[PDB]
Amino acid sequence: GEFQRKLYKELVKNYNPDVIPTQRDRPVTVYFSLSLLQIMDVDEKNQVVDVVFWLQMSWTDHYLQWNVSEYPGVKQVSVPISSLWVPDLAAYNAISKPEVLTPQLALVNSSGHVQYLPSIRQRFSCDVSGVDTESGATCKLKFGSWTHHSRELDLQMQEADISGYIPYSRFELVGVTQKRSERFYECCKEPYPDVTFTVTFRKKG
Amino acid sequence: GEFQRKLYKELVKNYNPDVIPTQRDRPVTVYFSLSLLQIMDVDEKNQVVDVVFWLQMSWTDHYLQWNVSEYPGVKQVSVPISSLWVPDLAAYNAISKPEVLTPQLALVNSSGHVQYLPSIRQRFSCDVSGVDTESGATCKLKFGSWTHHSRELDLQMQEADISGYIPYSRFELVGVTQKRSERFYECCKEPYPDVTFTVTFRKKG
Amino acid sequence: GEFQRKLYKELVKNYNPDVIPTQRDRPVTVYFSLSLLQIMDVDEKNQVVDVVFWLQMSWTDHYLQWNVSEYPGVKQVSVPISSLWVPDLAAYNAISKPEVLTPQLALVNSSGHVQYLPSIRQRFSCDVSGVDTESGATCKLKFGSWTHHSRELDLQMQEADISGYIPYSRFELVGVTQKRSERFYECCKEPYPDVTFTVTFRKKG
Amino acid sequence: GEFQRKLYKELVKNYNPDVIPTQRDRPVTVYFSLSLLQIMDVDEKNQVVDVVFWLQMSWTDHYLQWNVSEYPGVKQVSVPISSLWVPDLAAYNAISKPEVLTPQLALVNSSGHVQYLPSIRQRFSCDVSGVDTESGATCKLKFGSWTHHSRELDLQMQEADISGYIPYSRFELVGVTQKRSERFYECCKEPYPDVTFTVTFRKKG
Amino acid sequence: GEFQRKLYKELVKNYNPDVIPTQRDRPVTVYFSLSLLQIMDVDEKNQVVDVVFWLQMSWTDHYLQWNVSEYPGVKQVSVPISSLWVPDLAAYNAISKPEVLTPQLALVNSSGHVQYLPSIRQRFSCDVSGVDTESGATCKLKFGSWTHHSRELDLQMQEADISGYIPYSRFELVGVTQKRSERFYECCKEPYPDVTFTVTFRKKG
Ligand SMILES: *[C@@H]1O[C@H](CO)[C@@H](O[C@@H]2O[C@H](CO)[C@@H](O[C@H]3O[C@H](CO)[C@@H](O)[C@H](O[C@@H]4O[C@H](CO)[C@@H](O)[C@H](O)[C@@H]4O)[C@@H]3O)[C@H](O)[C@H]2NC(C)=O)[C@H](O)[C@H]1NC(C)=O
Ligand SMILES: *[C@@H]1O[C@H](CO)[C@@H](O[C@@H]2O[C@H](CO)[C@@H](O)[C@H](O)[C@H]2NC(C)=O)[C@H](O)[C@H]1NC(C)=O
Ligand SMILES: *[C@@H]1O[C@H](CO)[C@@H](O[C@@H]2O[C@H](CO)[C@@H](O)[C@H](O)[C@H]2NC(C)=O)[C@H](O)[C@H]1NC(C)=O
Ligand SMILES: *[C@@H]1O[C@H](CO)[C@@H](O[C@@H]2O[C@H](CO)[C@@H](O)[C@H](O)[C@H]2NC(C)=O)[C@H](O)[C@H]1NC(C)=O
Ligand SMILES: *[C@@H]1O[C@H](CO)[C@@H](O[C@H]2O[C@H](CO)[C@@H](O)[C@H](O)[C@H]2NC(C)=O)[C@H](O)[C@H]1NC(C)=O
Ligand SMILES: CN1[C@@H](CC(=O)c2ccccc2)CCC[C@H]1C[C@H](O)c1ccccc1
Ligand SMILES: CN1[C@@H](CC(=O)c2ccccc2)CCC[C@H]1C[C@H](O)c1ccccc1
Ligand SMILES: CN1[C@@H](CC(=O)c2ccccc2)CCC[C@H]1C[C@H](O)c1ccccc1
Ligand SMILES: CN1[C@@H](CC(=O)c2ccccc2)CCC[C@H]1C[C@H](O)c1ccccc1
Ligand SMILES: CN1[C@@H](CC(=O)c2ccccc2)CCC[C@H]1C[C@H](O)c1ccccc1
Ligand SMILES: Cc1cccc(NC(=O)N2CCCC2)c1
Repeated sequence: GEFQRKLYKELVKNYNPDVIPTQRDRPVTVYFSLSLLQIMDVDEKNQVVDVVFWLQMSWTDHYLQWNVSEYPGVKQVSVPISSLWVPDLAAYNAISKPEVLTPQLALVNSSGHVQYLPSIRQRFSCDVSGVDTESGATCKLKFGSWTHHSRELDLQMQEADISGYIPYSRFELVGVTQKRSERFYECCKEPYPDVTFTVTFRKKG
Repeated sequence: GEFQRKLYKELVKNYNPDVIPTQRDRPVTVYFSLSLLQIMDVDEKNQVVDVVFWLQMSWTDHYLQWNVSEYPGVKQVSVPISSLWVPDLAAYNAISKPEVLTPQLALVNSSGHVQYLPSIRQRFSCDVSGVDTESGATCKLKFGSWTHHSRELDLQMQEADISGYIPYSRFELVGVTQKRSERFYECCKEPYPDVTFTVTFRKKG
Repeated sequence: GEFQRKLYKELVKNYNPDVIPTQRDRPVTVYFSLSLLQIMDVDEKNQVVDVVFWLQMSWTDHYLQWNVSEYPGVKQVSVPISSLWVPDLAAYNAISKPEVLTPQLALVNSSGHVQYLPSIRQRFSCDVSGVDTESGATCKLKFGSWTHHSRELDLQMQEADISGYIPYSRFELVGVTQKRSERFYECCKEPYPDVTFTVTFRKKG
Repeated sequence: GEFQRKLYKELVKNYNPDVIPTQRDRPVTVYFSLSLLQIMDVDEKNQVVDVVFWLQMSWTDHYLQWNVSEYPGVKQVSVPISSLWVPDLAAYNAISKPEVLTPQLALVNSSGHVQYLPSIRQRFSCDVSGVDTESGATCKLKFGSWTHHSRELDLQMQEADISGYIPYSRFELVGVTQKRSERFYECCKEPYPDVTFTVTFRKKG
Repeated sequence: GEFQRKLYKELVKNYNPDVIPTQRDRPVTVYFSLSLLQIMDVDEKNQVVDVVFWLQMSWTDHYLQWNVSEYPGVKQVSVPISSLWVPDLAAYNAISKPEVLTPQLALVNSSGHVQYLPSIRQRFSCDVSGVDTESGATCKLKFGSWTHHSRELDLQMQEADISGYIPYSRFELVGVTQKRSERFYECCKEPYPDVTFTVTFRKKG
């Protein structure tokens, strides 16, 4: 009943959504996956692919946990993302702002596990010259934290999902591979991880 | 009137718009209706339909009720939605953010029944290839709660309504059907209800 | 000025811009009129009219009144509309959000009379098929409150004027009318008024 | 700096950016000019001209004054326009919202003099029929206060400039004149001044 | 973590994001670099270039420093830019607002050194008529403080890296240069410094 009201109150107490919830030396592990829903368009002149996808981002926030016996019935809560820390993931080769298609809410259970599952439309730089060939065009969707390094934010992949690709598109989805990389940059002391989704596709016919 | 001014004070006191107003072992029943108003356009290359529709959502928020004898004359109030909990219904196959055309206000009576009735323009993914044939094209417009499952938010369909369809469109509205599904996901033990409106349309002539 | 600064400080006390300023039984009377400045475009395929127009809206807000001899020289003040109650008028057949072209300020005098005079661009659903005939096409621009009925918000017209219509347009005005009606809807026990501006126009040539 | 910081806390005190800083029998004088940077497009069908320009606006706000002696080093401060009163200048014949291209900051010196110099892109209603003729097309960009009459806000022209018109435009800028006018209305005892910029241009050929 | 949360509380105190962090007579030195990623389009009719680029900006804010011994583990934090001072760099000849592609977060180390690295899409006025020639077209990208002169904000370049220019563009990069300038405007006594990036490029094939 009102326990949920009571819980939101305590959870917001002394919480800062700008601050990554690392706990003494241990990085926040962030599990990450992309599912391709639709390739909306290609621009062969300007080298751009327009896509709709669903992101899966999940991690543990130790500040957002609670004893279930103090709030009977409350096993999970639905929370607007502006009120909690969320990973600052960025598409490295995007040429447009992401358009979030779904309500900006995350699910949080009693042990502090968070799930933010946004569906998103965004345009990306890509060489789409081969879209008209048997081998198709290959586009890399590269994602990573904009400002958090490996030892703060440990980005890891879950298995991706093409089962949600719409069948009636004018683009045939040949394949989708994903890989986690990590590199030191000529800029910073700590290394940064990234996850890249490579999608190959062609125009039917 | 003073009584409204006083009533607004009390309704915001101890009120959290992020908390679904469930009440002990009972979900919030959300009644849901869609009236198709106009099919704005069809993108036959990218498989997209652009529609304008009127949504009708209503539910009882038990934290928003008041004794009429205490606030005499005040039988209902008009409140901005940003100050109210609202169902987090997502348009599952939307490829654009919804453009809300009407004022973002809801009606609330003294037993906490809320009505929110936005008019919306939105683009959806759809196989429109059959639009210039007699059988026409069929688009599904699928909605459901993004983060609340069946035991928290009970989505209930109301009557199919095509009376608002403008008569001078270049698209003949053949039929609109609806179905309420309660589907499980490979993730959660609890199902998530969704309401699907199926509209069949074809180019006049 | 000092007196204007002192007046704001008084007027803002307890002011709630979400609460309609009715006074026991008495509705708030709202005067409304529209002047067409320009027909920007007609979309013959999708049945849409793009127009620029000037609304005149005025009403009395009784919490916004003051003794002029307590604030000598202060006869009217300029107030951002975000700070005051404004009628929740909607364009019933708009297919886009209204784009406001002018500063969002209302004039308020010492007897509580408020004037808000925005210039607005907005697109409407309209059968424009006969735009190239001598009879021309007719568009109805219908306006009314979205959540207030007759006994709370009494919409009235002030008379029209077409003298602001730009004369170098490619469209010629053939007829203009604006009437106030009062109709019932399936929802409510109470009637809701509206003002409708009916413009007939055609391509010159 | 340390004193700049302290000057802000003082200036914010009792300051109301909604109240025009008039005195008894002393309008706020607003100096105003326009520099045309480029004519982006002309729309001969819909009668629209698209322009990028630089406005200069300066006025004195006696509530922003300070003693340099009390704040040594601080001759001027850089302030967000949202923090202070600014003239509600409207473009009378604009068919679009002004796109502000520059940081929304004003310069304020110790005597209270505020300078605001935004770069703007905006579209205006205009008869561009003559754009291909030798006579050229003539457009009038008319600006004035939306809600303040002469006795509150005294609009004045400053000597304009076209040294900043880009020389590789496809449009040849022929001539630009300016004039301050003061006109009455049937509504108001007091007149409302405006500054109008007349520009004559033609396609280069 | 808990140290970091404590750290945020402290930096936020008395901190005014509107006040440039000058220290007695010392300007804030701001290092500035542009990395061209993609030329998206050219408009040979409207003389416009559309570009995606990566800006590197860095400066020290002495109000943002702490002792790592007081806050063990915390070497650097990531902070929303809206919550701290940032240079008011303007794109002088831009004809559109900047679309910021990346999270609006800056990095700050314990000595108060701030790094802000937004990726940005923006359109610029430019004579692109050389694009189809051996010499190609030359476009200038002129940036500088809008409201701070040389003695307040000291704009310095860093090397303009073009290792990020995508290879599959239809435009070939011929050369990029960078120059600092100081200009005196008929207004003030101090100079305003601008950094200009000059890019030469031509259509491939
Ligand atoms: C605020 O708005 C809400 C939503 O419209 C109002 O809610 C409705 O109240 C109805 C009347 O109280 C209520 O009706 C029924 O409850 C049962 C149906 O599930 C049914 O048993 C009742 O029948 C009653 O039985 C007799 C015998 O026939 C009837 O003749 C009497 O009318 C009895 O009331 C009612 O039909 C309905 O369920 C409810 N709707 C929702 C969605 O909750 C609410 O009253 C408004 N508040 C106020 C104070 O006006
Ligand atoms: C809260 O959510 C987490 C994350 O889903 C739940 O954890 C998983 O449970 C499965 C099934 O036993 C385990 O195999 C995994 O090891 C868990 N994942 C992680 C990341 O820890 C967890 O069960 C939930 N906690 C509560 C209190 O119910
Ligand atoms: C603040 O700025 C105003 C505007 O520039 C200054 O007023 C000018 O002063 C100069 C001489 O210093 C005169 O020649 C101009 O006629 C003035 N202009 C206007 C519009 O009045 C003013 O001096 C500045 N204040 C301080 C403290 O220097
Ligand atoms: C905070 O960041 C700045 C910027 O990287 C660091 O400053 C530099 O130190 C290196 C060598 O130690 C020099 O090559 C740079 O020229 C320095 N930048 C200058 C001159 O400001 C600074 O050391 C960092 N602080 C901490 C605590 O690590
Ligand atoms: C404030 O403005 C209102 C409207 O102009 C003034 O109005 C009322 O009186 C006028 C004639 O005396 C009428 O022309 C108005 O239509 C009428 N309006 C209403 C709704 O009552 C009013 O006098 C002004 N108040 C003061 C003190 O000047
Ligand atoms: C942002 N950058 C690292 C930070 C950094 O380089 C940097 C840090 C500090 C100073 C100078 C540069 C952090 C991890 C992401 C990486 C991204 C890549 O650079 C990049 C830049 C522009 C477009 C696409 C990709
Ligand atoms: C978001 N998802 C359910 C939650 C969930 O799946 C989920 C929860 C937790 C972990 C992993 C997945 C809640 C109800 C909606 C459903 C939506 C569907 O996925 C989906 C995603 C993208 C496009 C179309 C459909
Ligand atoms: C919004 N509606 C009335 C309110 C109401 O219906 C309503 C009220 C309470 C409960 C359920 C519905 C108020 C007056 C306007 C009317 C609008 C028209 O239907 C309409 C709907 C959709 C597009 C165009 C026009
Ligand atoms: C806003 N109006 C004056 C006020 C006023 O008229 C008015 C005031 C009160 C009642 C009725 C009308 C103030 C000075 C500007 C002027 C603008 C012009 O109307 C106008 C309207 C629409 C498009 C272009 C121009
Ligand atoms: C704004 N201006 C300087 C100040 C100033 O000129 C000025 C100040 C006060 C009064 C009159 C003029 C400050 C530094 C930037 C410079 C910009 C340039 O004008 C400009 C304006 C519009 C487009 C391109 C360039
Ligand atoms: C003198 C003056 C200038 C500008 C505004 C006002 N009043 C207000 O902004 N209010 C907000 C709510 C009621 C009053 C006064």
